[PDB]
Amino acid sequence: FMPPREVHVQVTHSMPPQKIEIFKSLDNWAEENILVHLKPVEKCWQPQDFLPDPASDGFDEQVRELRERAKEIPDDYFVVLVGDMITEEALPTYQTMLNTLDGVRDETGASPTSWAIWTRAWTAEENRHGDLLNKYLYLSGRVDMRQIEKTIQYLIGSGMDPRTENSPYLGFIYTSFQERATFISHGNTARQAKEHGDIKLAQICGTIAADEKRHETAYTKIVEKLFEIDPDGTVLAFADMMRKKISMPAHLMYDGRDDNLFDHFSAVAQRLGVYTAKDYADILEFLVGRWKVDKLTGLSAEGQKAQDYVCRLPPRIRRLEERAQGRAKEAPTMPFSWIFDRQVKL
Amino acid sequence: FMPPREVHVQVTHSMPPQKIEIFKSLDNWAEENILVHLKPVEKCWQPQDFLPDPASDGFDEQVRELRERAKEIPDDYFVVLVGDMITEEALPTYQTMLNTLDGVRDETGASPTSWAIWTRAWTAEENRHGDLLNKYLYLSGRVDMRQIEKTIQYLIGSGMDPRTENSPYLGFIYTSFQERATFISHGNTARQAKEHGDIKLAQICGTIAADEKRHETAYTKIVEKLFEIDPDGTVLAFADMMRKKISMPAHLMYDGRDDNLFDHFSAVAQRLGVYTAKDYADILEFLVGRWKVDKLTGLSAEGQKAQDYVCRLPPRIRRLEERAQGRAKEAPTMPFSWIFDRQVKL
Ligand SMILES: [Sr+2]
Ligand SMILES: [Sr+2]
Ligand SMILES: [Sr+2]
Ligand SMILES: [Sr+2]
Repeated sequence: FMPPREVHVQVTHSMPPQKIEIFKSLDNWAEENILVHLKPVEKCWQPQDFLPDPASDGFDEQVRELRERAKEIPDDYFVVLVGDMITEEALPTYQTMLNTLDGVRDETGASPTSWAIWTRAWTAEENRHGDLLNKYLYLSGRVDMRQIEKTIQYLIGSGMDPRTENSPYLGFIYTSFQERATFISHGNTARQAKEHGDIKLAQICGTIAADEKRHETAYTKIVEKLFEIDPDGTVLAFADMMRKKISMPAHLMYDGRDDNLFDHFSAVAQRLGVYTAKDYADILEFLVGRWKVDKLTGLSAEGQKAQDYVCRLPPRIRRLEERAQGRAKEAPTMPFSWIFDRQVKL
Repeated sequence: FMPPREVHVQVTHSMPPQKIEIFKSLDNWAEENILVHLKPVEKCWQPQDFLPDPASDGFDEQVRELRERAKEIPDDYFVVLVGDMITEEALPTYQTMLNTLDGVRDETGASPTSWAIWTRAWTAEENRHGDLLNKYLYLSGRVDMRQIEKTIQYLIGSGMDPRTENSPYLGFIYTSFQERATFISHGNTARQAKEHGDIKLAQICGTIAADEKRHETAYTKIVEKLFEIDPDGTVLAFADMMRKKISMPAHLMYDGRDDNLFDHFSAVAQRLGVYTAKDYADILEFLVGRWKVDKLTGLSAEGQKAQDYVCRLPPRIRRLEERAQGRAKEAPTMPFSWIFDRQVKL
């Protein structure tokens, strides 16, 4: 029952180690510039806001209306939706995954630093995506809660290696990308829920999309500041992430029945257009467009090489990973334990 | 709407910094001696095992029997139960809280080290206490899910400072105690559930108690090994935790209506005997008895002082915090937001 590890060696602390001060200093800055994309807790939605209300006479019809509506949502949609849920539910991983980042560490789990206060606060805002999506799935009864929960144990136990190497540079570039990635996914799970006739589910995806949107604003804004304080090394770390490929935080997914779980899940995301290869390019393309890496000047010989790599990459990815729709045309039908070994088109 | 921080200054890295090697070396040891108190995922229970089964014709009666049964459980019990659930739900915090501990860090979120593999794996086993206890509360409809969810946002956003100061010594002593603490709580929530006539809920606490039991076995076993490799400093760190008081991982609890949430919750835990001050002493007493700190010899002048402090402390706590039951006799009735501003005896 051997789960997956990743196939790359360990790389810890791959950043000039004095540079903990670039971030030490930016403490006040971050307070004024990131700690505002915080909605105060008292103004945030919570999951209860979208699920049947168990302390109302309405509870019964609400659960029943829920389940009826979910019958009209097809099995493939559910696979994708479950994928997302599990990713989201693996949250403790990502709080650790920001807390490995060197300059912007929490040091005591309650550190008064601006970075930490943001970390705790971001985590807190993300942790309710889990609750909501899970309670929703549990109620629909369209999916096998027990396998889904196991996959989660299997995921949290193995974490992920997104190859940030404790670098606040690399990290904040990664999240920037990954956060937009999830917003696009959740955006389409939403649209599509709507088109299948279940607005309440759309609204659930809709809202979650909308949180990530806010986080991507924050995260792009830390990387943007670093393109001013260190144009050389920030392109250098951005070119570094792109060679490495951005591997989504759930690549180690294991249900105990499938060695290509992630691969297979992703095939379905792709087929339904929830998160295609196409989309992948646009995220990089947006990021080059947004960070104005395009317009940077005075770079070292190694910096100039990194720029023209990153800039003319989206065109390339678009094509070679075009011909991976011409692989979703005549693709096999295959079971997923998450839906009781029923079978969706891969 | 200002939440609580803690009233003690920051103390990071308070352990002789070469000692990362004592733990680097103990890697093989830990593999043979801690990574066995791991139940392989495929053999673990998941939350679905204890809740109504939504993809079964049974679903409806099972939810209905659940809620009927929870009407027979009183409001005070639920406050305590909720306390626990929120504590458990704040999980991401504790993964971070082990990952600050110096010698035994995860360094990339997927570190092949034995300590890390145990950390991820412990985390994974604990994260289902959340799912389960939450789903159960949600279904009962006896409590206000939206406040409970907010408290959790308020908790995760502020973390905790249990005063371990990145010390694997201090940390592992702390968890050792705190893990026993939760086992005793969960134990009584269980017994009491049973006495109020709800076996299924008892079984839920029962199981969770049973996980913590295993974890305390593991954690006591790391501290016991340190009483062999460093008798001096491990008593010194144990006497250090006891002067500091062991402040449970939810002390910063905030619902947005109550500045003494934690105090007040705790009052109720106490009143029902779910986790008293009495209990507190027994955990220390058990720990002195189990670690044989009693029988240690050849300590420095500072070590000998630390021993006789820790040894004759349980007697003391027992008495002075005896007369805090004669404060639960004629105590006020007061509302909790978690139960719709209904009123339990504090
Ligand atoms: Sr959760
Ligand atoms: Sr099932
Ligand atoms: Sr029902
Ligand atoms: Sr409500």
